[PDB]
Amino acid sequence: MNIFEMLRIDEGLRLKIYKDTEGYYTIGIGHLLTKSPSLNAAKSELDKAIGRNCNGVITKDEAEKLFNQDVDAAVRGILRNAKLKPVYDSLDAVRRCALINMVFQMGETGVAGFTNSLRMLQQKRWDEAAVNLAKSRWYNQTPNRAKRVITTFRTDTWDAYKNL
Repeated sequence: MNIFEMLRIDEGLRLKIYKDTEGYYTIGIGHLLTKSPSLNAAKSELDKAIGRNCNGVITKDEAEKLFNQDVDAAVRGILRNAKLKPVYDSLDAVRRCALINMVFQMGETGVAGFTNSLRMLQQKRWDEAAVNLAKSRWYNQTPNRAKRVITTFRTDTWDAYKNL
């Protein structure tokens, strides 16, 4: 399994504008369009993003294009972030995927706020970090996904996605 397969299990694929678990306007593979309540503002962002008049609908192709860009941006942002970089560098491949997954869902900023857990991942205290990560809004709001990610950090294997 790789980062793209992992995220695609967690995010799913929708070719029509839809609402986040959060109520936000999204499309494709977890590509957030706007936090604004107007379907019109979301439509506008979409067309801006794709470079065409979409009318709220995209092709598989366009979805995957946005996905490649979003993954690329997540990694780069990790790399540019003074708090994320050292953690990422300290981790092995599988675990790096788990961090990337968090960044994709919650943004650089969001994850950089998990100070204590980051410290614990850096120290390679897997069990301790899994307990701390669970004490969050994140886990309470999207428990099945948080659990898969947390398992990955804990175990260093892809078994949580084995099932899925």
